[PDB]
Amino acid sequence: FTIDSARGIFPNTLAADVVPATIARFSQLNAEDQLALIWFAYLEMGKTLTIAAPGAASMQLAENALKEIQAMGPLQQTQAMCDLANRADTPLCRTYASWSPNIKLGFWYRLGELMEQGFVAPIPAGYQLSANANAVLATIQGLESGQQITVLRNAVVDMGFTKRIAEPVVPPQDTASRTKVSIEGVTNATVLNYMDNLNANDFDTLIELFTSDGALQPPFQRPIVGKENVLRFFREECQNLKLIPERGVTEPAEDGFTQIKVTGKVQTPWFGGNVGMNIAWRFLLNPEGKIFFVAIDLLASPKE
Amino acid sequence: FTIDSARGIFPNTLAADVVPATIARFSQLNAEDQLALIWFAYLEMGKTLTIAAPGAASMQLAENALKEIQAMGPLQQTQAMCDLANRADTPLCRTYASWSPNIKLGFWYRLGELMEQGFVAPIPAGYQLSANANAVLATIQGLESGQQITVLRNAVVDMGFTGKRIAEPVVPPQDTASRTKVSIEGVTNATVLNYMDNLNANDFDTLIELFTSDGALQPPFQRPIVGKENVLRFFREECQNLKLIPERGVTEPAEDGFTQIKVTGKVQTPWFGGNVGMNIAWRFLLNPEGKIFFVAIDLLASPKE
Amino acid sequence: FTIDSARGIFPNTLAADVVPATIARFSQLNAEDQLALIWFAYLEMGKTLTIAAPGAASMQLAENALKEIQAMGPLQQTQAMCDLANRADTPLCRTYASWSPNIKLGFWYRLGELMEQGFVAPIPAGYQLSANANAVLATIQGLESGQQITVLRNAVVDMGFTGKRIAEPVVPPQDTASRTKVSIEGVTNATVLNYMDNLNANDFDTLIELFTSDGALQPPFQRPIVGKENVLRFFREECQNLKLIPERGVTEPAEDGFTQIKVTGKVQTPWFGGNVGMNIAWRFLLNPEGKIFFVAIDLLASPKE
Amino acid sequence: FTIDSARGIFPNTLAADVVPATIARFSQLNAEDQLALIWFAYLEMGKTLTIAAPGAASMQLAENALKEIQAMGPLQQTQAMCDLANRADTPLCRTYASWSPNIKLGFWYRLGELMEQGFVAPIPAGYQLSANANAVLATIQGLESGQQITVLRNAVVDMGFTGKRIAEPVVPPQDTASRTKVSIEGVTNATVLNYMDNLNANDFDTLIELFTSDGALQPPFQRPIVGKENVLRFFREECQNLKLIPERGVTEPAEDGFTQIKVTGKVQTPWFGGNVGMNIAWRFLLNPEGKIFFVAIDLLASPKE
Amino acid sequence: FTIDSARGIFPNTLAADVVPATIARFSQLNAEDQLALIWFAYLEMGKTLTIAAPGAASMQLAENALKEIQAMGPLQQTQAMCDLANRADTPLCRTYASWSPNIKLGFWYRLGELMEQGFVAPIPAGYQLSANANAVLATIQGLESGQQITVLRNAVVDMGFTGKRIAEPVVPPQDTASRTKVSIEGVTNATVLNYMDNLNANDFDTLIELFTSDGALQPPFQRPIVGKENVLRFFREECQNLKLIPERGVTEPAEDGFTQIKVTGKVQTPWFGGNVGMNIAWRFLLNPEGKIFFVAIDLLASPKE
Amino acid sequence: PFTIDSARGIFPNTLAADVVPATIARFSQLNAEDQLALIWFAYLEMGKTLTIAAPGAASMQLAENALKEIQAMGPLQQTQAMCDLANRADTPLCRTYASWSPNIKLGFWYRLGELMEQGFVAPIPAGYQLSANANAVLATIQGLESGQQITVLRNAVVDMGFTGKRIAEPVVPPQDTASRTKVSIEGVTNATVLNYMDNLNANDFDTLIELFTSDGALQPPFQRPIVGKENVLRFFREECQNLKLIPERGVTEPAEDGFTQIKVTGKVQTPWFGGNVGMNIAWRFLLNPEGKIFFVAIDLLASPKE
Ligand SMILES: CC1=C(/C=C/C(C)=C/C=C/C(C)=C/C=C/C=C(C)/C=C/C=C(C)/C=C/C2=C(C)C(=O)CCC2(C)C)C(C)(C)C[C@H](O)C1
Ligand SMILES: CC1=C(/C=C/C(C)=C/C=C/C(C)=C/C=C/C=C(C)/C=C/C=C(C)/C=C/C2=C(C)C(=O)CCC2(C)C)C(C)(C)C[C@H](O)C1
Ligand SMILES: CC1=C(/C=C/C(C)=C/C=C/C(C)=C/C=C/C=C(C)/C=C/C=C(C)/C=C/C2=C(C)C(=O)CCC2(C)C)C(C)(C)C[C@H](O)C1
Ligand SMILES: CC1=C(/C=C/C(C)=C/C=C/C(C)=C/C=C/C=C(C)/C=C/C=C(C)/C=C/C2=C(C)C(=O)CCC2(C)C)C(C)(C)C[C@H](O)C1
Ligand SMILES: CC1=C(/C=C/C(C)=C/C=C/C(C)=C/C=C/C=C(C)/C=C/C=C(C)/C=C/C2=C(C)C(=O)CCC2(C)C)C(C)(C)C[C@H](O)C1
Repeated sequence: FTIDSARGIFPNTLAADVVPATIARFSQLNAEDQLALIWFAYLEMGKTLTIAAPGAASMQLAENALKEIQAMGPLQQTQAMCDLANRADTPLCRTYASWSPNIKLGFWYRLGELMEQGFVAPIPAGYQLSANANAVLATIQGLESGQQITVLRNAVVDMGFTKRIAEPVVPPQDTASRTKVSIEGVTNATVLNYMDNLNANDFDTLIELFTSDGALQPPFQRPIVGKENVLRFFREECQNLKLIPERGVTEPAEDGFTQIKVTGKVQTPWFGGNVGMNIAWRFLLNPEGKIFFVAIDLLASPKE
Repeated sequence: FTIDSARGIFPNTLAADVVPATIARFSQLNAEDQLALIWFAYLEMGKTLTIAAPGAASMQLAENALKEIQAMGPLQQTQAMCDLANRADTPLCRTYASWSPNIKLGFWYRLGELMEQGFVAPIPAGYQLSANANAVLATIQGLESGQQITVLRNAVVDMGFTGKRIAEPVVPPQDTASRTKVSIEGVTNATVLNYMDNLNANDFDTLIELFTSDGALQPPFQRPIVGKENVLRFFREECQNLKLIPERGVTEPAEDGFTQIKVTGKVQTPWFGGNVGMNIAWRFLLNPEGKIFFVAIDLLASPKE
Repeated sequence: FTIDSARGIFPNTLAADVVPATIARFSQLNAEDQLALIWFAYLEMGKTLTIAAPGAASMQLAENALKEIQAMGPLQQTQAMCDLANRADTPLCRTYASWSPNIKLGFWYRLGELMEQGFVAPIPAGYQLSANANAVLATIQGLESGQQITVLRNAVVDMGFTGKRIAEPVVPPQDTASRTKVSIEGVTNATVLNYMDNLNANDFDTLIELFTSDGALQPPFQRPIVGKENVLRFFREECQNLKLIPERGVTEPAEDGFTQIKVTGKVQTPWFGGNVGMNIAWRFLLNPEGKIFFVAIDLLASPKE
Repeated sequence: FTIDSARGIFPNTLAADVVPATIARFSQLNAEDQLALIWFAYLEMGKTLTIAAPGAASMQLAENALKEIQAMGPLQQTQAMCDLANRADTPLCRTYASWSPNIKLGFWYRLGELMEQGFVAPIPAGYQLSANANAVLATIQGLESGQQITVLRNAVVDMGFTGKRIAEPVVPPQDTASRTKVSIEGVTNATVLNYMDNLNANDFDTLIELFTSDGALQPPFQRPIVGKENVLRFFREECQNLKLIPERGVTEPAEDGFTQIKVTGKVQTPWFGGNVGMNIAWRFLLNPEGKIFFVAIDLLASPKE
Repeated sequence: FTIDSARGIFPNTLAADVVPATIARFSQLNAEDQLALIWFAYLEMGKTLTIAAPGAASMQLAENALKEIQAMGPLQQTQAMCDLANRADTPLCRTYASWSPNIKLGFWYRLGELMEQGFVAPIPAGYQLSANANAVLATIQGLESGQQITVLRNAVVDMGFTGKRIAEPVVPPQDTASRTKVSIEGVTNATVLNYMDNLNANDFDTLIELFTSDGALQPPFQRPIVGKENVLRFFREECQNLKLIPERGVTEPAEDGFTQIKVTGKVQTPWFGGNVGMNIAWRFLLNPEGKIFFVAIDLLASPKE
Repeated sequence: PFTIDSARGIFPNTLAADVVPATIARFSQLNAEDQLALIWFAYLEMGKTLTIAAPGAASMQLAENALKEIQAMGPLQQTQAMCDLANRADTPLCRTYASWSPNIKLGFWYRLGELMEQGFVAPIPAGYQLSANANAVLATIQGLESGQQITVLRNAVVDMGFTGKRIAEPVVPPQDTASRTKVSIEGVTNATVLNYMDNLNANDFDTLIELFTSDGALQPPFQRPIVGKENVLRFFREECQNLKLIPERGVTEPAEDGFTQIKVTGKVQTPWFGGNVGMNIAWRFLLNPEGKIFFVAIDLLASPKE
């Protein structure tokens, strides 16, 4: 049994690979078209969904970068934003690249407000997207909201130029206030402990469920391998999620292993209750019940 | 009054029609998926519920069939099990079809031990169910244990093709002085009470006399079994060593001086004993002399029923 | 390769097995609840979808049965419809059972008109369904129209007992110069394209030559139909005037130099024409010379498949 | 003017971004599904299109790597090929990663021959792709052949593990007297015509002189390659034996006395010769002396671009 | 913002300007060649697409003109049709010029039937088109059908010379309960959806209220029609019994808090029904209160747009 | 008998360059700013190999007030003024533009082009990109022979403005008799045809018009026939000065009613480009029994092989 081989459990699960396909089409585009396109998507999405403000901590970490850009003349400001999209090698891009995903998003959240207010150079008035860019935005607006926000997030995290800065780790939720999840057909203690500890931000307890060499595969990314690496991923990116699993199925695997698939919804704190993402979890447990591998899949539709 | 019309007494009774619904989904599947799915369901269920071993008599009746399969090579052992699931017409299927449900079940119990042990071709390692099959197993594992075992039982009895009728020996009735008696809140009707008590006693010759000559018994999700001869045969082949635990009932008049009675409670099958209580309703239509014209037995949709 | 093993090609295809599961729930119900339920579904569906009238030939084949029922009193008329739903053994059921599906459907279409007009005993006024029957109708009305009409068709086809075999006359094939041809993204395979084109042309004699002698066709939720004669009989009795509108497909090698091809698209039945598009997958297993060893036709679970 | 800003000249040009989108869907897949999928695409494409054999030089550079895999047992051979697809870090993957695209492609061409013959572990018999994998192949088979081969090329080139750069020997330029010359409707620009003519002649040393020191070339779906040294290296490692067939173009002024030129036509890769015509656009940005500051090459979305 | 500046929203949209280009080529031809060319295209197109007969009203408004031509000798009949094509100034041309397009088209439809029957002077026997005319017809026959019928429509509408204004009677709006509603991927905008639904319903009075007072509608290849009065007149004279089938769209902000929306899909004219689907783009420029300041309708160059 | 419109069909095998009106129709669909950008682009690219002849003093003076009013406006309004001409909007500038002869309109735009180059009139925004349709239209124009290129640009320019007050340059006095060269045409000794060529090459319009029947017509390339001596003479005087007609070969055939039809092919040079653009032309004459021109069509030919 290998991690890479474990990637193939439950092969009928239809993942929303329109998300990675759409990101790839986006990445082909001219940098100004990327910027205009996100700007457009945001303004038109923002009419029905309201994004949550970035936390105080994240705002503080982005503040110097946000001030340096605002101080520059209007062309330099547009050049700085193109450099991020083109993944150019500048000091700003290196700083952007060391940020955690929440800070990159908080940074762009704030540039968007300043562009609305007119204090940072906005997208030229009446600008028109290229043929390819219009098709890419057309595709995004046809996606359900959960897939829409995942496309926008991933385009934003990909900017910059490849020390690592993240927000402070929130202390785990006090035990007496923890609700527990219930899953039709799934009484497996490891899976239930997986949801409950993640909903409580109790990463130290969560990581103990994994084998030493175990792996976690977030949506559309390569598996993250080893307790050290998976715990880091928890701490930098998985605070304040809300996991709402609904049903599951349990099957034996090779070597006395067990494979469990659960489907349900997740809410990210950036949108709270206004975007429910349809998610599947695919677990491969070893004979003592440790997680050897868990994949998280953004589902292609609710009919899955 | 007709048997088919009598099927409609107490129409608010909510039967667990999810059981026959799942069986219909199961039957669509590819034969190897059926076998894999039951094998999977068995292994995952078997961690918390322990199935009773088949009786010596039943084991004996299944032995010639079990040895021919074990003797064949692994390619043809799995072909033989697919022929059963596909309900193909082979000599093994013809003989399998003549068996009573308990013998069909014992046959498969024994293949399960040999597959675990590695002496009969097992489900290929790391086999993955098709989309429809995974959903079907997801549904099964979401059921109450009582509904799970009924889905599996009916899926198993359903295998084979389409003659001789082979069943275990009929056990002698329980001695009279050793019989306990049921008590039912709201129900003193002697016929209903004699029906429960004699079935808990395996006294099928006394039970059958409660029925009118043309009367019918409708087991869960099946067509009515009509006539004393057919209903007795069903008693003798499938209703031994049940435990009927009725709890409450209600009594109402029907047309023509008939009386209809509904009783709800639990039943224990000897395959699982006290570890699976099925929630059951019995629906009686009694004629004016108290004879059973019709009795339906329902697997209930939930404990709230 | 066996036909039964070929049933498992493209196991990811999610068929709409809610259709057979809903049929199984329907079949548990009291006969009068079946009749009421269909009657209700018909009235509510008929507000937005209009059923095509049965053909002259079919109307004539059912006419004798239709006049005998109308001549009976209102009690016996309702008895006659219950016998059909209960699958009772009567002359009417024996005659109904020998009819082709289109003739059964036309038979009921005409009973529905007479019930509207008040000339055949209707569903009692203000009749209320049983708990299980309400749940079944709720489920049906929640399905896409393609699945709704399939449930109703199969519930209707399953009535009667269990005799010749009566079907309408075979319509002659479409004139060659008038035939359009389908186009399928990713599929230039001559056998697949000739399969679609000849069925849209009702050219069954050409269609059947595409099959291996022992080949099989598996209609939605049915067992495979095996052998050229059996598959040809099926074409001639049930597959006239369909409209096949395939859209895209994928082509893969199979064992032993065989080829498996999956096609997805829509089909239109003449009973509803363009008002109901069913989402269909075809699964072909072609042998090395390109003949159809097996073709399964799947009603898809949703438009996302 | 920046190279990155120059990427946006002629924004109406619709590139075939289904190619990078399809590659991204491919990259999500399980390693065995990627391999099975390409193997499937190959067998089905190879019935109508024949790929050219790898050159002697390339075959020799791949020689020891192919023997090591062939010497291993069947499980380890399949592990070795998974390691390449999973982009695992093994010495073989490091070796594969140092090869030029033509050598990587020759490596896989030869594994395909051995798998057909049965001398390298093949895709398991009757293997079935996963849901996502079936959809990805369906998409590939619906593309124009020019897009198919580009998807396949790019998926294989991306295997391995992200040093020393091994490539085939550089073929000396075509003798001057046998060189044909292109003609382009509406385009007399000397630089553009010299770009086509010298690339068709494999005269990379002359070609590179058309570029400014800081100029860039952007191959289909890649980031620009910047600087004469980098662009020359790309010519020498990947652009031998192409056939460029430009047809029409348009010339417009740009900022600062620059000139922007778009040309459309076809290209043939030596792997397929005249059997795959790719529809290509070239987008030139020339400085005032006629040097190429930027040239993008686009795979067009269809023949009407 | 001006109407003329708004004409440039979504400049990447490639309209089928081969249509106005071939009409311009047609307009150069000798009058008899125009008539022969249409006569030829009509006969050759009419083998696979059949035109809808003009309505009772339309036939009635053109009747007096059609009866005068039939009364003249064959020489003068041909002179009269030449006068129409040459845009000569005669009383017949003045009356033809006052007709709405549907009346002009119905007029020629009927001349086409009389010419076949031999009652109106036809295209001379064995006539051969001029060099330019043959090229023009070749171009037309190479166009997709949506573009063919548009070329023919516009050639016909352009004949005559050069108050009053005659059109058919206005069809009353479709009653509210029978109206279907369109759905557009990515477009929930109330104004865009109200635009489609009211036009598919012929509810021009509700439709026109969607426009700003100074707003404009630009039909395919025409100058924008400006002001509610002019746009309403256009709706009433030319846009009855269309069928709008929008499929997908994209929404972007414009200057001044405006919004621009592009939608692509198909339309059906009642002249050809479902046998010709034209590929259409709609381009909306909406002001902050959601009103249509500008809407352009484009015939698309191909299905790839 | 014979009508002007029927006479349009003589020598129907003549293949005219109908790509020219086809491209003009494609041009006219475009956004107004695209039309202006496109011509500007075509102009700069053509201007590397062909140089336009300067407008005459008279024409410049007639366009002078119009050009001064535009230069005085701000850059936003200058561009508005030019869009109004392309959009054929109704402004005083458009009404004045429309009353001008073709040569004055062309001189108007020649001069705006110089001021745009210099930066004194609002130029095409830097790095502007044409729309998809406009790019295809420019590609087509650059694929045409130069004779067809300049005809497309001429006609797009003449079409601008807004639908009598008719302004033209002064009429040049006819060439002195002793200085007139005469043409020679292989296969054509017809006195009317030869006098037609010789008098047009001499700007002797009063003599030319006497060659026509009273009801005769002249049909310039891609336009409707101009009918009647007064109308045809007006056309000569406003648009046909300083041409050079170089006929080469012809063919002579009888027509109905004792008429004669003659087709001549050759080249013509306009004074805007002189000898740097030869247009390939056919003339199609329908002559009555006394030798008068009932109808003469002038065709821009599709290629040199026609
Ligand atoms: C970039 C840009 C602009 C700014 C755009 C902005 C502000 C975009 C912001 C978008 C955001 C906030 C999107 C948020 C997305 C969040 C997502 C998709 C979170 C998903 C998390 C998932 C699904 C979690 C799954 C997990 C589960 C359930 C587990 O069990 C294990 C952990 C794991 C994380 C995998 C503007 C300024 C608008 C224009 C400018 O030109 C360019
Ligand atoms: C029964 C009843 C009543 C009457 C009900 C009526 C009139 C119901 C009528 C329903 C009908 C007309 C349903 C029509 C269904 C037709 C279907 C679903 C046809 C599907 C055909 C398919 C999917 C074709 C597939 C094929 C393809 C594409 C192939 O490639 C091979 C052939 C094959 C057939 C498999 C009333 C009178 C209303 C009340 C009464 O109490 C009881
Ligand atoms: C990977 C694998 C398998 C093997 C697969 C094989 C052998 C696939 C081979 C595919 C190949 C040979 C594809 C080749 C494609 C070549 C293309 C797309 C070349 C295009 C080049 C272009 C467009 C050139 C453009 C250029 C122009 C015109 C310029 O002006 C500048 C240079 C530039 C290169 C950009 C098998 C063994 C079958 C199964 C196994 O499980 C996995
Ligand atoms: C002329 C002639 C002959 C007769 C020719 C005939 C009868 C030809 C008839 C052709 C017809 C019926 C063509 C009809 C064309 C219809 C079209 C192209 C309608 C298209 C309308 C569209 C695209 C609607 C678009 C709209 C939408 C979608 C909106 O949202 C707003 C309104 C608007 C109308 C713009 C014959 C007799 C054959 C020979 C003789 O010598 C000469
Ligand atoms: C419009 C504009 C711009 C300016 C463009 C300019 C200056 C264009 C100028 C083009 C010119 C000078 C074109 C000239 C064309 C001349 C032609 C094609 C004349 C042909 C005459 C012929 C063929 C004569 C034929 C005749 C003969 C032979 C006869 O026998 C009888 C008389 C007749 C006239 C018919 C700029 C400023 C560049 C950009 C701005 O955005 C927009």
